[PDB]
Amino acid sequence: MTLTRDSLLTLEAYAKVRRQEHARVIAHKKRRAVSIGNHLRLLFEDETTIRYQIHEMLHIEKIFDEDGIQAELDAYLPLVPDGSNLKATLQIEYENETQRRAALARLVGIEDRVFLRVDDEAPVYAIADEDLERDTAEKTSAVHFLRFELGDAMKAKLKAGAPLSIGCDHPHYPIQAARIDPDVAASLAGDLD
Amino acid sequence: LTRDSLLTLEAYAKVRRQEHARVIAHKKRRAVSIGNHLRLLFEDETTIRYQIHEMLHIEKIFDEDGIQAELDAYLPLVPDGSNLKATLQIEYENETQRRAALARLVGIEDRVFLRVDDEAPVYAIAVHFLRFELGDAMKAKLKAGAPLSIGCDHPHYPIQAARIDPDVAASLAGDLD
Ligand SMILES: [Cl-]
Repeated sequence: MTLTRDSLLTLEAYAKVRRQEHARVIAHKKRRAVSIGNHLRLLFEDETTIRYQIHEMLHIEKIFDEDGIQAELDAYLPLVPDGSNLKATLQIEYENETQRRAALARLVGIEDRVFLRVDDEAPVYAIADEDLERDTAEKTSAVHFLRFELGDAMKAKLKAGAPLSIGCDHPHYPIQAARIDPDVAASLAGDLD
Repeated sequence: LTRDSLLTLEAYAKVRRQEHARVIAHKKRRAVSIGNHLRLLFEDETTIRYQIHEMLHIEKIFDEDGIQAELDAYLPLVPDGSNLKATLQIEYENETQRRAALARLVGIEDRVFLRVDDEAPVYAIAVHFLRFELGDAMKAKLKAGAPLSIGCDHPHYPIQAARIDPDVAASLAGDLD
């Protein structure tokens, strides 16, 4: 997939199905979500997850003009897998403002230290926040957009059902590479061409 | 806000619950919204002292260099006598939408302006914060209770100047020497 303005429901048509969509997409995300320790969450993004977010943004902001719709499509384009990469939203979650505030400082650069490993191939580190200019990218955020680029040997093994593991080697958030749910890895394999 | 004025970890820990309550109350006279997605907090010695103590507490910092570092980090946010200083937050219904908005909002800080009565607007100058430098005429009018308005003329976030609640404006005037 890519998505275009014609891929989207109007505000009226979405509002009619919104509650049903919240449930449909929650169910879908069971095949797309991974936790990394107690405070990091990754959602691997696909047509379903991205279309929903766009619908949600348009609904809440009440956006129905053509340039405004297009601007949300273009804002969410970073999440679209392209054939050779998995895309994920990383969220850092802490119980309170002071805790979160302290964590975000301590965890600076964590979005660059999350890695995947398909079977025994070389690990692949996320490339984060390429949609943000250098200065914006340097400001911390509880939310990052990640890209994991996979080569041919990794694509073959993943589609063949090999184990997929995720880790982090940030000094303040060391997570030993651990196998992802095979049902989730199977869903991810389908994103790749 | 001096070095000798900070509380030890032990002393702050004793007052922390009460201080939270007191600062939440205080921030009600300091916070201003610009449209639906921008939230400013006008900083003063009360909000900045609270922030320092919170970070010393949470990270358990009791070494001199570390304590002095936290102070150095926040001391720039304390108004200097002829100025107002605010921290800006961008806020959406959830955090993923906020992140999806950030690229469009680049440069928003430079486009936030205040206007004291019918004086010229003052644009913010870009721990990040917004610094609004007031001229003597503006300082006097504000102190004397004139209207204070705030807006934004960023191309992705055009918000017409709106008057700030008079109780908040009164608090801000007290920052001025
Ligand atoms: Cl002050």
